[PDB]
Amino acid sequence: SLVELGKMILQETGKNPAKSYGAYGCNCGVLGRGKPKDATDRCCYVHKCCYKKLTDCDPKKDRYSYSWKDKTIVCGENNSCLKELCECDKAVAICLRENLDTYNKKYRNNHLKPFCKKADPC
Amino acid sequence: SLVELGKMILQETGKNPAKSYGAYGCNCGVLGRGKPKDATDRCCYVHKCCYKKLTDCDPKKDRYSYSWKDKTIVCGENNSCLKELCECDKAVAICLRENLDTYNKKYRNNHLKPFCKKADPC
Repeated sequence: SLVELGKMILQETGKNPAKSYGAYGCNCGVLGRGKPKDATDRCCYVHKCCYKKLTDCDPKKDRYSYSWKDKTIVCGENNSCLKELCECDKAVAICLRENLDTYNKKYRNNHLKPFCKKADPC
Repeated sequence: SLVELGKMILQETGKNPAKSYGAYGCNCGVLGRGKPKDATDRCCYVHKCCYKKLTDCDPKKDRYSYSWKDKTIVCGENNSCLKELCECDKAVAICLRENLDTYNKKYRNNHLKPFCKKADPC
């Protein structure tokens, strides 16, 4: 669940998950999928693609366990679907940190419905 | 200051610096150096010598600035003293993480303190 999502993102990026990626671009906090606007927006994209393929456990709500060992997110050994869920969450936090270079507050908007195009399909 | 130290330990280790090392063994979270009981103990022993050599800086109280960058603690410039102070803390946050395999709550002085022998000359 997002409670674990937030813990991941703060641990990887150092940034506050809600404050930073709350409403960023066309993926990023928000609900649904669009043509990315930058690479951080692109991370969040892959993540929803990732969530989609999971169709057994409620990715957006159901919980799991990970460990912060030796500065790393190692997924616990949950069930087939919960493990990929953990995995998807790890990827995005990893992905987001790697892209802090290009992060730009710009893509939050002022904070109003942006111009989002239909996403490329997963 | 203890504010920054606390933050580093948490960041590297993932534990409350007060719960976990608040009073641990001969040298963690307590006063003076003693002959260390375990590897976690020897972290804080080494850490206190790092402080011994710090004249010109109130290790216990001297605010400095560092950053979390690509999952690493990068110390802000500041003066040599403060630089050194920041180093000591990093190295202790790190040494601590490294030696979680043998953290022994047996030595959690707070449950029955520990008889401590005399320390070596730093």
